[PDB]
Amino acid sequence: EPARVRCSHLLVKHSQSRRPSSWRQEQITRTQEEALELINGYIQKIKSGEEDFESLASQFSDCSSAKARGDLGAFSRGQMQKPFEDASFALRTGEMSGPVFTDSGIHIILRTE
Ligand SMILES: O=C(N[C@H](Cc1nc2ccc(F)cc2[nH]1)C(=O)O)c1ccc2ccccc2c1
Repeated sequence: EPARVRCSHLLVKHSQSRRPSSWRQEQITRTQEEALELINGYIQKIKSGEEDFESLASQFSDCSSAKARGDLGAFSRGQMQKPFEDASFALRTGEMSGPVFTDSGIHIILRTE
């Protein structure tokens, strides 16, 4: 395991998220169910090749990292929310996670380094 990994992510918030607002929406109104539907729709499009992970993150991620095409840069353990950390360190470089749940909402993660 490396000391740090570098990942990109696409976050879909919902009305029960810790901070239910984003750069793209003043108030997050969608349900948890709708957020998971959106995440699964993105996974299917990335798997078929219909959509690019970083291109989707740049315009649809509820995280301010959308401006960096989803890039969070490098992080060690003990920094990010634990389920996000565990999912990130379990990926190989160039691998994408399935849905990941944190207090911020639902994420898809792409490990880059
Ligand atoms: O907290 C941030 N944005 C939060 C959403 C969020 N991003 C997350 C990433 C990992 C995780 F475990 C939980 C998350 N909740 C926000 O914009 O409300 C955030 C964190 C680190 C960043 C690093 C680089 C660029 C933007 C960042 C935004």
